[PDB]
This record gives sequence, C-alpha cells and structure tokens, in this order.
Amino acid sequence: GPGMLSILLSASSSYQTQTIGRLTTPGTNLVKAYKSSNPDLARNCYWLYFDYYVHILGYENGFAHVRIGTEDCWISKDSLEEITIPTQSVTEANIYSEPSRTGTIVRYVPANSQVTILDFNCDGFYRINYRGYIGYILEDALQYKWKQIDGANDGERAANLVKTKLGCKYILGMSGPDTYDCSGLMQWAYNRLDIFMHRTADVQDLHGQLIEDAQDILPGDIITFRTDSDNPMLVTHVGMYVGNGQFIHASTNGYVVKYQDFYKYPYPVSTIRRYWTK
Repeated sequence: GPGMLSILLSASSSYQTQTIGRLTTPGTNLVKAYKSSNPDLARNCYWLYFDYYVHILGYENGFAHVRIGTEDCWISKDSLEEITIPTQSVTEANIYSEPSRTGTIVRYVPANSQVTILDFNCDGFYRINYRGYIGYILEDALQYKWKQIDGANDGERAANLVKTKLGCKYILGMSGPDTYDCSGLMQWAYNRLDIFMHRTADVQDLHGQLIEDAQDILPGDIITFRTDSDNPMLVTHVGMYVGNGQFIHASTNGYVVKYQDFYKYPYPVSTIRRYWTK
C-alpha cells in the first residue's frame, strides 16, 4: 500500500519476459507444433488450435516459442498474433522489475490509472505498460481478470468453462470456439486456465493426478472411457465431472455438448485425472 508484499511470494524469480499470443492458424484451424526451432518437420509433437491462448517466450528461425502452463513448444510465427489488453488499476501499486517480493520499483502507479497488460499469470502479477514504464504489478491491483475469481479452485473454474459450451455442435477434430469433439472440449477448457493437457482422450488418460476412487472426484476432473467394443482396451472418449453426479461431454449421441449422468453412462471408466492443482 503500495509497499506491502506478502511473504507467500518468493523473494526470487526466474520468470522470463513474455507476451500474449492468440492462435489464428490462417486458412485453417490447426498448426503443427515442435520441440525445437529447427525440428525434424516430419515429427511434430502435436498441434495447437485456433483461438487458443499462449504466452510467447520469443521467436527464432521462423517459429514462435509458446507456452501453456508447464508446456512449451514451437509453432510457425504466422500461426498466431500478439495480444495486448487495456485495463485500469483499482488500487495504488508499484510496477516491480520482476514478479517477486524483492523487485526494484520501476514506477508507482496511482489508483484508476489506464495501463496495458502485456503478460498474465506471472506468479501473482501481470506484466504491464503504464506511460512507457514496463514491469510487474500485483494481479489484484487491476480490474481485468484473466480467469474467473469465483470458485474454490481451478477445477470449479474448468467446470464453469465447459458449461459455457453447452449446446455447441459436435464436430470431429475441433476445439472451439463453436464446435468441439470430446477431447477438444477438455483441452480448450484448460487452455483458458493456462493449463496444458494433450489433445486426444487416449493421451489425456496418461497424465494429470490420478484419482483412484470415484468417491474422491471433484468438479473439473476428467473421466476417460473405453467406448469402442471393436477395440475394447483403447481409450476413446472423455468428459469433465461437474458435480452432482454429472459430467459434461461432446458426444455424437445428440451431436452436442451436453450433460450426462455419470453412474448411468454405460461404458467403462479408464481413469479419473485431475489437471488442476489450486
């Protein structure tokens, strides 16, 4: 106020200067992703998709180095655009040199100042430009919120996000904004929380915290299923638990994103996976 800093913040930061990207995938909906800026172009690690949000770590050799949560990869620089976000501060604060409790002061920012967000989710800070001064401001000092404040945890936030897509049409291979398949809905929802999961159900099945007893399931957990009786050991479907014994999924039954009663769903569960941590 403006000098108070919480002991819950680290006194050190390794957070590198980043910007915000939004995937535009010109002429299509996807872009190949790689694990280097000089890849074996035949061996892309996966793809990223139209209207996903990323952090941009830099550019090299025609690629953008992008990050979603703990995951980083390289995509063609023409597949995304840089984004800056105007907002205003609501309380006086300092812009600091880094997102820690020991940064130097770049500039004092009075309450009600117009600022521009350059990066988000920076360990409790945004990176901003105020009047040409650049650095990190505590995230609650700004009006703009990159994710819901409501909810006890990011699992509840993920459950809200899939609810916002109820009624969207099922289309194989899609991940929004208007159409989805089952696993694309999951990856999209977590993209909006800056958390990476892989794109297909059979890989989503292999990561996240394993919730071994269904009694322990919570909103935002994903449930994978084996639904193909000609390949009965393969994971082929996924949905997101949203509480009250229901999950939401994109289903070919109805060709729509809809609720489903978990206990009555007539296909075996493979795993329950928790990709949220706070």
